[PDB]
Amino acid sequence: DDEYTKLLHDGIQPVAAIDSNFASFTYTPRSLPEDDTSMAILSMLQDMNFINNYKIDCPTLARFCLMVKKGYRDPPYHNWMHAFSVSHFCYLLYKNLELTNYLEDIEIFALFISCMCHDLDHRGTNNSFQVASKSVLAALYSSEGSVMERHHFAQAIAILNTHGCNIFDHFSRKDYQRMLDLMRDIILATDLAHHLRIFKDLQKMAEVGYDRNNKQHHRLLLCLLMTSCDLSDQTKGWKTTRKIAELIYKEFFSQGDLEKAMGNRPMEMMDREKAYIPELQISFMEHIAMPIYKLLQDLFPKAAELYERVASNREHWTKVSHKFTIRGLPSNNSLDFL
Ligand SMILES: CC(C)Cn1c(=O)n(C)c(=O)c2nc[nH]c21
Ligand SMILES: [Mg+2]
Ligand SMILES: [Zn+2]
Repeated sequence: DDEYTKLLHDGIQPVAAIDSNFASFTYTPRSLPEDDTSMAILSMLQDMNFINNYKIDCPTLARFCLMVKKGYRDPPYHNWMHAFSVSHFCYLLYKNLELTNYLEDIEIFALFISCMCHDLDHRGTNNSFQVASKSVLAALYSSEGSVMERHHFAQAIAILNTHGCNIFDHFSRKDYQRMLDLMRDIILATDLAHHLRIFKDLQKMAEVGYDRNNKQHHRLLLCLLMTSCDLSDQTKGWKTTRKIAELIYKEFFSQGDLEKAMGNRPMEMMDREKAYIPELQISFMEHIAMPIYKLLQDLFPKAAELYERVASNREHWTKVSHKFTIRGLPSNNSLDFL
């Protein structure tokens, strides 16, 4: 409540005061201290003109931002700093790519709020684990698929439906229904099985050319953009790539350990006794990340540097892999580890 009081009564800090490089593809939002991130979200919403444009109520918006923040747990990767960094990449796409030539204002606003909300209440395990472990979330949503994503979305809606937090409640019935439908489509798009299912449709869009009058093209493009935000850690420097891999694998291997403990054999990527990080990272980059940024470049020539960073981070894993083989003796001069 004291954070609220300051967020409401102090004023929204100019977005340029956050960092000289804040609106650049090269800025690493993970550099921002966590206690500074809710005010940075208000600064970005202001700079995108959404607060004025949609006449969002200030007290309601401050409550909503804090509630969203408080709705993340602290697994190594799927925490509020990941949501905050995804949301920042949305802001980057807006500042560096002329989205307004492709998407409706309301679409762009929904993509940004969906980025804030898209992993709410994640417990550091994936859809497969929900099913295998017979979790309450699979009881609710296993028949439809995308279990966690449905739960993120439901969590977002629960926040809006909390007294004092409905940032859309003055909207017309038509616009409110549109915003919530968009949030559903965008947050369900973050299931990488969904991205893989629509991949051919994305390629076909890129090849024939984006048609702004085509409602299906809008929908495909929001999916690609949301994916591109959710994987944007791979578009920074090598120090970020390396640190994100440490967090992702800590989280995956915790899951693998639970799976072992219930008698299931984990995916190789989830088993700490089998996973070979360089090879796993290179596969993720070649098979998932680079094709996404290449499609982004195809649609938006000014996105080319993102695809180039991902390709360079990929080359970097090949360059360091040799270090994963123990040459000589360990530092302690001991083979006790054997
Ligand atoms: C978090 C996970 C579902 C997807 N994912 C990811 O987003 N990044 C950035 C990776 O490097 C990665 N490696 C495997 N999965 C990965
Ligand atoms: Mg997710
Ligand atoms: Zn995410």
